[PDB]
Amino acid sequence: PGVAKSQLLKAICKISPRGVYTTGKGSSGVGLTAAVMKDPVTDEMILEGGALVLADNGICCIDEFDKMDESDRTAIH
DNA sequence: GCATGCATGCGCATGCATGCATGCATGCTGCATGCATGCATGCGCATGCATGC
Ligand SMILES: Nc1ncnc2c1ncn2[C@@H]1O[C@H](COP(=O)(O)OP(=O)(O)O)[C@@H](O)[C@H]1O
Ligand SMILES: [Mg+2]
Repeated sequence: PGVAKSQLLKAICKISPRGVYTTGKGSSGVGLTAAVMKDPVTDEMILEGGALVLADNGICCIDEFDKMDESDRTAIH
């Protein structure tokens, strides 16, 4: 504890053009991969992207890696 | 001075601008029906955690 790892993650997420900062249990399930929603404007079925889909061609920053679910860890794998 | 015809009012008859109610029918309109739609609900099942042993 207290060696400034999280500050480094915050900094590296501020320097990258595309980069997302997420914490262990606050981003679980469809908040990582994708979700099914209906588009209000075009009346079509879309897929909403999660953190991993927002950081495509970028850097993803995950904090408290040891606390995540097994399902979330499979996706990272 | 007498005889005459015209213009002046009476004394009929008819038409005519105003005005208002009634029965029938027009013309709209408020009501009842049917339906599409999208959000919420009440539910049973699968996963991840906490509490023993
Ligand atoms: N080497 C360091 N240099 C500067 N600040 C540090 C250093 N180590 C820790 N800190 C400070 O101490 C705190 C550590 O918080 P954090 O980044 O969450 O540490 P950790 O990731 O280990 O939990 C922050 O305020 C950070 O600025
Ligand atoms: Mg930390």
